[PDB]
Amino acid sequence: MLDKIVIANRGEIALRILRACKELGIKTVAVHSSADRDLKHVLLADETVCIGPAPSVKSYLNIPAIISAAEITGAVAIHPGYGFLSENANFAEQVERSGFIFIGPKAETIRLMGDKVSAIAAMKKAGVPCVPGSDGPLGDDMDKNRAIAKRIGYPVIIKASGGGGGRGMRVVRGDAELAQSISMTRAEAKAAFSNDMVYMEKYLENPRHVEIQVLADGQGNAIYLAERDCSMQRRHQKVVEEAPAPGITPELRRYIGERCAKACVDIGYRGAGTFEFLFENGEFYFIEMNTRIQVEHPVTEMITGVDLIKEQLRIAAGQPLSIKQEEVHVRGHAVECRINAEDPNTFLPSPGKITRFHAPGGFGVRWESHIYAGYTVPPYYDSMIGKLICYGENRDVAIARMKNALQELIIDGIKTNVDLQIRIMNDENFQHGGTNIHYLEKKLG
Ligand SMILES: Nc1ncc(C(=O)N(Cc2ccccc2)Cc2ccccc2)o1
Ligand SMILES: [Cl-]
Repeated sequence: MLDKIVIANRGEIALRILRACKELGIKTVAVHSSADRDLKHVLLADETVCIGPAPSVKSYLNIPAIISAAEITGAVAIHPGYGFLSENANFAEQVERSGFIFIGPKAETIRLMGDKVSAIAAMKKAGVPCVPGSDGPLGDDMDKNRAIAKRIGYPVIIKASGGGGGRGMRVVRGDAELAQSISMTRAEAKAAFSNDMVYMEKYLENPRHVEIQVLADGQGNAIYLAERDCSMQRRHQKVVEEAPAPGITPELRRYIGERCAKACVDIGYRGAGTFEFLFENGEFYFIEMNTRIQVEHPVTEMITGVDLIKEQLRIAAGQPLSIKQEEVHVRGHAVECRINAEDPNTFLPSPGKITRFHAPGGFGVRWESHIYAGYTVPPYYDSMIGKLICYGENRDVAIARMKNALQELIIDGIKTNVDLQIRIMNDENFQHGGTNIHYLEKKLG
């Protein structure tokens, strides 16, 4: 087992990782900004290192500082969590070049998945179903581009290769808008990603967002751990996630899961990863892969019993997966509600000091958060301050438990989305299940 690791993150995920480390007897180093001295996981860590002032650029994105902290403490590995540097291939490369273990895939794999065009080509080659599309970057020849659009059939969508997570894309419904749409997506991609490469896909009007969790070790084992529906979202920000995905049969699960695990083997994948699909009219279409552990991982843990962070750490130490595919069984149902410090009317971040706090409890209730009474939510970081995950023997029990748990949750002193989450749990279409990626925005409007 890894002797000591740096937790190169903050907030709830840093605490999640610290818990996994403690369970495994791994020493912890909490690197933190000067604004984050009183984070729960910082206070629980074996060693702490202040790596910079509040703004992320000089702390949680500060590569030299994070690597120096690993050097000075005698740490052997760095877990990037999610966000920040978790999908930064150059960081992963520098970490490994510096002699430390990066808890993630090989840097080349991170780079591959960060290049949406090359990722699609790799997945398509491996036998994973992808969205009908250009199968390559679009050039400047608008006769050729119209031809590609005709072949796919309108509506189409132009996406940035260096983009992802719903960012850097626009829908085109005919020839008249194609040139300008490509031109604009390209300009925006160059500005945001210093990469003006773009591609085309068939636009799917009302899909669900369904993603498959995988784990792969360095011994050649690769497994899938069912799926998550993350369709309840607002402006490419997930709000509620659940597992398994309603209406997905064990036969479909098996079909798509096996293809994802096959692709892992083909590409030499290692660690945790997520294959994102659009799911419409009973069909899966791969859009992108994430190499990090994600915010929504806990719902998968609840329905499979696999501790995904512990598996990450085991894999990095050179241990094989703790479970075989024939041992993975979907049992019950789990729902996650993200808890955000945000104003209900503007949806802008609402930082400040928490004056009263109470967490829910009971059977099937899991609360993932660093917050406590008297804790100040800083303005410098993301608005998500916690995750409430409820598990049941079925979806209706999970939802019932979530409603009860949301009613117990007290967070005074700041504005939160608890009321919104209660409305979602009480929503009759959500209660039916299978609502699409556009539902929440329509409901709110
Ligand atoms: N081929 C294709 N059709 C649609 C999409 C898409 O990626 N998105 C982005 C997205 C996916 C999942 C959750 C939230 C957003 C759907 C989309 C794209 C552009 C405008 C509205 C929705 O891709
Ligand atoms: Cl994530």
